[PDB]
Amino acid sequence: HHWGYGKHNGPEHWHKDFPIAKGERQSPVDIDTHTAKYDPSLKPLSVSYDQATSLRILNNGHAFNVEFDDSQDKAVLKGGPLDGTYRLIQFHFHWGSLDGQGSEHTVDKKKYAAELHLVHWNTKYGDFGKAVQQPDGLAVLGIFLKVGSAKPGLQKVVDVLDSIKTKGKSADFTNFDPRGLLPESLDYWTYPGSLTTPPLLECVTWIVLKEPISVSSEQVLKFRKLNFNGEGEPEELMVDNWRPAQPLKNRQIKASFK
Ligand SMILES: [Zn+2]
Repeated sequence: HHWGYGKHNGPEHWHKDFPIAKGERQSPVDIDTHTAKYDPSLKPLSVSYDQATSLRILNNGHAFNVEFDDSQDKAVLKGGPLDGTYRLIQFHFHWGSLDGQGSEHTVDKKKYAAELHLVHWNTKYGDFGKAVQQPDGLAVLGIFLKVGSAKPGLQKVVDVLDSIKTKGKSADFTNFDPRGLLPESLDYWTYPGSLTTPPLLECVTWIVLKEPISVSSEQVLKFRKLNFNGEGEPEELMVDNWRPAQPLKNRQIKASFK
């Protein structure tokens, strides 16, 4: 009876195995645009992904992750509200069974079709495993996807999904450039939060971009053909792998723009 997104093991159940689920800095949250505070001291974000080295794509049973070589400062995030250098280790998505839902964060209660998470860890802690035990260990860049025109830069990911349909499958995925997934503007909202899947650790500085990317109907459709189950087990479509918005509690969302 492992955690998941079903009726008997879904998000409303995670607190029984992971108490922090009811913590003070849980993610995701609804981003009220009118109460977010513009903070002029926020620096622009610095994304340096030109030397990124993708290695593999893996179906881990709750999403698919594109993994990168994080043994050197090849793909890093600096600036914004961050102190120090954060290395990209993996990116993944959350999506819905319908185009009207799928994002984890919401903007004025609006839900997007999907949400991309670029996960980075603070080099000062030496490895991802140590970074998750710290309050400033991770920086996650969140990008919303809306259905419209196609995103050419995402097609390489969509085409390989047939080869990792079931949990535990992996495939070589080299020379993928994550710059093709960024929007034109890097304006963002930021708040202190957590991982949105177990262990739900409160170690994330969230950076959510204001500008969504558009993807085609057909591209998002291919995400919905993945399976939560392993090969040879009954088929359960990998859809609605998103956690609902959690209480903001004692936190303030800051905006880099007005
Ligand atoms: Zn995520």
